[PDB]
Amino acid sequence: TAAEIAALPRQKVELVDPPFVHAHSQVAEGGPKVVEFTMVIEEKKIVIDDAGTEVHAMAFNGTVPGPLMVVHQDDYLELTLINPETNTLMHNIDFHAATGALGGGGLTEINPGEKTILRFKATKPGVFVYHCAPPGMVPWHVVSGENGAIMVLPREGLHDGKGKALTYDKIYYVGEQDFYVPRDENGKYKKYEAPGDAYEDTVKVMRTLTPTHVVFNGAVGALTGDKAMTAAVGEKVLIVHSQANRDTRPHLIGGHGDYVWATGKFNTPPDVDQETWFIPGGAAGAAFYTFQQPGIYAYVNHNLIEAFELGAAAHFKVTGEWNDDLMTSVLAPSGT
Amino acid sequence: TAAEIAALPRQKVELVDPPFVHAHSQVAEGGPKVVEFTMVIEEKKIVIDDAGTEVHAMAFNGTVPGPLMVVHQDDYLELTLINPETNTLMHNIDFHAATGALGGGGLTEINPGEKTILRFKATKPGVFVYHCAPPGMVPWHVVSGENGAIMVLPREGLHDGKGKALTYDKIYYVGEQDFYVPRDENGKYKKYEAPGDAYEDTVKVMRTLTPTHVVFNGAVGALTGDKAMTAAVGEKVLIVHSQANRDTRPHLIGGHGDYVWATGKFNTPPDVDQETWFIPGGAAGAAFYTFQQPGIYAYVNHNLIEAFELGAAAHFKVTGEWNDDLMTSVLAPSGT
Amino acid sequence: TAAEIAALPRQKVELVDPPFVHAHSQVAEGGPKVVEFTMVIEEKKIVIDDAGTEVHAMAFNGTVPGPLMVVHQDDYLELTLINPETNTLMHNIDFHAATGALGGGGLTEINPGEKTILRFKATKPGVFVYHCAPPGMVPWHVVSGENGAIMVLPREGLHDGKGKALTYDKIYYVGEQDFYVPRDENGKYKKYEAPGDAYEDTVKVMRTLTPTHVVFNGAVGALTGDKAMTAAVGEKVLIVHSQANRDTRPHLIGGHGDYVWATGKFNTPPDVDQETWFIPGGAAGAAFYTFQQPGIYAYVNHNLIEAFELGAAAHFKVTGEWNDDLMTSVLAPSGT
Ligand SMILES: [Cu+2]
Ligand SMILES: [Cu+2]
Ligand SMILES: [Cu+2]
Ligand SMILES: [Cu+2]
Ligand SMILES: [Cu+2]
Ligand SMILES: [Cu+2]
Repeated sequence: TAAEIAALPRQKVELVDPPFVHAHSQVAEGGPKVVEFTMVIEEKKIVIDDAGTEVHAMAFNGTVPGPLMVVHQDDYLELTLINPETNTLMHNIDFHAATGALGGGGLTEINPGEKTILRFKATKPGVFVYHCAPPGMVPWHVVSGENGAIMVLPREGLHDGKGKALTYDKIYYVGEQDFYVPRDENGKYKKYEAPGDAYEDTVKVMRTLTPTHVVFNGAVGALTGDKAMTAAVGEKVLIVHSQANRDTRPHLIGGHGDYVWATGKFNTPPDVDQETWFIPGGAAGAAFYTFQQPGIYAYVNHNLIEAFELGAAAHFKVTGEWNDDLMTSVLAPSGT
Repeated sequence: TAAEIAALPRQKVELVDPPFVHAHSQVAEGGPKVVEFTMVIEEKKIVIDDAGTEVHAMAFNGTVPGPLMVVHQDDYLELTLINPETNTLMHNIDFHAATGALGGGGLTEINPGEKTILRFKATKPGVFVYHCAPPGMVPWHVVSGENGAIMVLPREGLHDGKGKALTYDKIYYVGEQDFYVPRDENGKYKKYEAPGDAYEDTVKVMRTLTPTHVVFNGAVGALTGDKAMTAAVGEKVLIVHSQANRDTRPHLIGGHGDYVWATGKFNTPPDVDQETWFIPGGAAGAAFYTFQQPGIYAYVNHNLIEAFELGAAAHFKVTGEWNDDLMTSVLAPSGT
Repeated sequence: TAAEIAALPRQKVELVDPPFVHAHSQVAEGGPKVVEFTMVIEEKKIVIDDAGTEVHAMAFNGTVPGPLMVVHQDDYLELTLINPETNTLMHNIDFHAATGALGGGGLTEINPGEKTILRFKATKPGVFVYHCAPPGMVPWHVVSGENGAIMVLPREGLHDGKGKALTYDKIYYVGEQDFYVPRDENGKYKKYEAPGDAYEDTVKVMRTLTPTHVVFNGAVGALTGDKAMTAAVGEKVLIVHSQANRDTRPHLIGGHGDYVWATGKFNTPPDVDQETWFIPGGAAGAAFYTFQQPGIYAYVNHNLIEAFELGAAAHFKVTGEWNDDLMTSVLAPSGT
């Protein structure tokens, strides 16, 4: 508890752009420590589709979603947040993992040219959303990309229902984002000089509750082809997914969610053998799967219109040998 | 079972406008009893926002949502429903807690000037939605405010997964309502003389499946500022939330749902350590939380556009001493 | 595992139009077998409402949803899929129950005039969605009716949380479908000659994410009146529900879901005493209920606007004697 006791081991961590996850250990290597992270909020224009649609994003570390921070239950997460003097807005941060002052948002308001340091004890294990929440403009900052997630691993690592340890070989972080880009009378998306010039039009669109794009990792096709996530037959993978503003229903086409903490909380036992899971807006979830077959797999939001029309689909390229017991073409497409 | 056996202890209860809950005991004080409630349906105009938008509501006891009725498993809930002769429509009631005749709706159709008495055994423990369901106009009455909820507490009170008793100090009831108010060619909401004059326009809006307002307790800001819910550090609070027509994803900004019966049923173990929970349209849920930090907390539907743009946000004013172990500002917003 | 070992008992099954389920046994009668099914995809015009709205459906065995296939855990499902030479499009199939090649979709692309045979081991118990998924046109084929579901029963039948066997007397399959029919400037739905002529307009509607109709069994009122599902007081019924593209929240008006596998997976314990359950788009779920009272019951998607305005409501006609202990009208609607 005491302020003198918090002078515990400190550990500076360097973050790695979504979606790889910075280095960490699944089983806590020692006792509680103060884990240090630094993030800069960047207001910048990004292209969200193959047709050149520009968006004035508000991005932690320049990415959409912001990076995944990983700590263990009972460690203290100390974050240094910086708001560049070139930015035009005040920003703060709300960790769903934190207890108090609006997720930390009440203690972190910084205008262009300032920085602040917030520390909180990660008391609850699970994956949680974090995002900017400026008074009067909460929705707008969040739907501009300003959100991400953190993982508070139990000190002894992950397990299933009856305490059986679940260790993953790889971990990926998929941040799903809903964008509301305005259009002109000609149906062509609009461009603006500064973020603020877009506020009014953007809000008229937000109110319809219908996004124009729904993307993984900031852009349509951001995680496909050359940027496809990878694994091999036999590897245990954990996929952390988050949606700060609206619902999503992840589905691994060709596979399943062997263990899924749909609510993202590790003290709540995982659902098993899932085909499609549900993550409500404002939450993060995690699914663990062991690959059985090689090939490409499509990871999508199972509202297939959002997946294939709006932009919410990613690829997994898996290597290994085919298993004919699991599945096999008895008669390939042939004339009748 | 027998009709002669139902002549058990009777208990008349007086209801208290949402969202306080009428007096009751968590642990059933004795044996089964017949609990008596009386409600009047009021057709009246209400203002749902700060810009003066009028709605012809259909409100149980004059409120939106209607009051919370609390009983214990196996008690009989006897309700006297009255439809004032000044009303213009027939109304009935459908308790999701009841078994038979369409939730009781088939046995309770009353035109202006009538009353009826329905009794049912509360066989299943949990929170359940109730609402008017007149044949041919079900959606319309429900989205006009005519819904509320009841709680069927286990005879021995609430508990967590391993039978550990969970006793709350306070209980609040948040009814979330989606309104579909029509607009004229000028984008200005429309006013009508009688509820029926609005039916046609209202339906054209309902079909878009997009509400114009989503409010807690009948109006934008109904539960903020002076009307903020209260608690103190250390108090155990139960928040019952209900949505009779559409989905919501509650989130206590700055806190969590320590135990959440997302499905609202007490025989289904609660999820623990939740950041954001999901309640499907047509259901009620409950979250139990012990306050750890003082300050204001925002209770919202985590689709932040519905929260901050459409009207779905409430406040919690908590008193007590700040805990710097949980969270602390190491460096307040300062120049860089 | 071995190819020689797969020469096990074969069993040809004849499918029965939704929603009756082909004959089967709840407890696996022997050892693993190769269960054989045959389906033909039919491109045909269907009327989805009482106002004569035509849709160019893509239907397995001529129905919307396609039939329910039932097998046991570890059996092999061998499906012969045929694409009539009169059809105009290529079609394939994606079983959420299968592991590999995109649910089998990568191994089953067939143009008009072809057939193929795919086999997969049903390793995971639960209800799963299946649907066509042609590259470049996935959403469009699915929202045209091309989806259905299968059930992989545990070898020893269904049970609740503590292994207590749950045997059903009847089983019904409700497939919920969201349709996006285009309209002309006059608000009147449009008709087309061939499916392809509709593609462009249909997509403009899909992007709004708002269906024009949401129906059970292919049409508004498809399962009402003369086509009402039936049961009697005392019968245990299992209702399998599926939604391949969007969310639904089933509710049995007048009853409950005694045991509900909302996620549709049998190794994930069921939630009990449900009023309204949630099934995410891209998944199938199942609810078990024992009827207690006679009368009509409405089975609906609890977003009452989709239920009563868009078309998502079915009937259950139950016979037996009324139980006055559960519910009783103490004072019928009378003057005040
Ligand atoms: Cu911001
Ligand atoms: Cu939040
Ligand atoms: Cu009414
Ligand atoms: Cu209802
Ligand atoms: Cu097809
Ligand atoms: Cu699928």
